Amino acid sequence: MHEWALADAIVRTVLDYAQREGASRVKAVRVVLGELQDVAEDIVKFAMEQLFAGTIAEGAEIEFVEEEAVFKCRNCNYEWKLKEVKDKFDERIKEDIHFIPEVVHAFLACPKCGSHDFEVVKGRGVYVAGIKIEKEGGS
Ligand SMILES: [Zn+2]
Repeated sequence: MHEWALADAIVRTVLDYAQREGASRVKAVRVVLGELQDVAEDIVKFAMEQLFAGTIAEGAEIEFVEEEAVFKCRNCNYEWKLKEVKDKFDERIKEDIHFIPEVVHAFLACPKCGSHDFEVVKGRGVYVAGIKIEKEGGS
């Protein structure tokens, strides 16, 4: 799922909610993207804006948030995050580190037990966390 299919799905999730809610405008959208995603975030925004043009979501502020990766070894059921550092990389300022998804696999091996054949619990998908809208009418 490249940036275009991603933006298309996100925009569809936003406009659908706005439709059933009877919204008159979409003010903001918060999107969470896993750190394992290889998509270029500015392209996803660029595509979202192009799909929002002429809709009630035109002008909506878009906020992207990173979701840390979390794995669960299906051999010892242990759960760890990349920053875990059971063995902390030479650089102790762990928050300081940024992994590259295309070559992250080498660092993936369960710390407490053996290694590999894990399950990705978080940090892989993309999802809309919140949508801010405006509505009119009532009494
Ligand atoms: Zn394990």
